[PDB]
Amino acid sequence: KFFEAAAKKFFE
Repeated sequence: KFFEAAAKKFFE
C-alpha cells in the first residue's frame, strides 16, 4: 500500500 498524512496548524 501507500499512505500519506499531513497536518498543519497556525495560531496568532
